[PDB]
Amino acid sequence: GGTGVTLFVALYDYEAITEDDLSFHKGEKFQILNSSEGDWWEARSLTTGETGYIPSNYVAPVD
Repeated sequence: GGTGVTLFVALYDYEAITEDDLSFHKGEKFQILNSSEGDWWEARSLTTGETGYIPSNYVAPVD
């Protein structure tokens, strides 16, 4: 299957409060690195290259 290769885009801005979490703008895209451990996914920003956690309800599949 093709589950892991789905890319996601932020629907909303988010401002992180800890160094391990990513800040992002609406419209920025992500590769998801780990999504098996709750509401927060580990992700790679396709805009900045930074990796960290993001609140998964802020993002949606790109298409």
